[PDB]
Amino acid sequence: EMEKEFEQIDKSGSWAAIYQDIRHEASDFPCRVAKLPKNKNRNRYRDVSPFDHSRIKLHQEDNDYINASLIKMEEAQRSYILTQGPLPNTCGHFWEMVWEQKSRGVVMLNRVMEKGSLKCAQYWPQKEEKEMIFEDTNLKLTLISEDIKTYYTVRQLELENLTTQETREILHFHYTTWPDFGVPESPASFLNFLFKVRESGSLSPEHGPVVVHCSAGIGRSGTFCLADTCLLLMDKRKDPSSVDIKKVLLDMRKFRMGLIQTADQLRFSYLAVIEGAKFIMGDSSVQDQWKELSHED
Ligand SMILES: O=C(O)C(=O)Nc1ccccc1C(=O)O
Repeated sequence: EMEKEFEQIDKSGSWAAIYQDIRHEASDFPCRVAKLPKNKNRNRYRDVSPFDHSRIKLHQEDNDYINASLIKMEEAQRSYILTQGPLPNTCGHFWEMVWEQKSRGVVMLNRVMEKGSLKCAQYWPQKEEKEMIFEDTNLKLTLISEDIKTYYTVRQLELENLTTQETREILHFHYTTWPDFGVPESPASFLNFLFKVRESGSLSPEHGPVVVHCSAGIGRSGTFCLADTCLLLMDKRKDPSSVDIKKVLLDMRKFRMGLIQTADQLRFSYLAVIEGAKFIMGDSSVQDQWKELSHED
């Protein structure tokens, strides 16, 4: 059991070592394209790249490079797209990706300013009356509404492919209290956001992969995807002890680098998945307990 391992790691304070183990076992595959000189201004960190195998390719002819990776979880039957926070030059690539990959939702786990620095472009409209149009990829984008909570906001956006005048709705889920290189205020808070997401149809298979990003597309996003996939795995079986989290993390590792930046993030992931297991194991009343605790309003 994870509860047992948790309490054993925790007892001898070995989270750091465990985490180090992970970093050390993880897959290293090439990122040749990402390191092409024409893509310098496309990546936001020297050090966080999409592996070639798993990268998402734009359907442009010019340059198909986006810093984004499909994480495709086979056994859990759930894909996501992890990306960095769009640069001012790639905001139009980001929405082309969402257009082409056919995504329903975008989860933003970061604030555009964090820790004094601009972590991410303002890539969606913050108001009504003033849409965006990305000339380079021929897409228009409009705020339709938003539902501001204490720690997160759900936006409904309209995306049109101005070449065909096809339109689609995108749910944006913005977690605004997950500190960069940190963990959320509590498991109840995280699991309450996670389930807003789920409820909404975004992570469902009639749709393309949910786009998940923070600033880099690795710490925060890996942290999210990890809990989700672990809950989904236990869900099919109703068998928690078939879930190995560190092994799950290593399957994601194969598809994007750096998924989960710290050992407290790892630790938080066990907390999240052990708590949510309540709900997967038929106590559906915990889901509103999460909402109380959460102070969503
Ligand atoms: O945005 C995150 O959550 C994350 O993974 N961040 C980062 C990861 C790698 C390098 C830099 C950052 C950063 O934001 O400075």
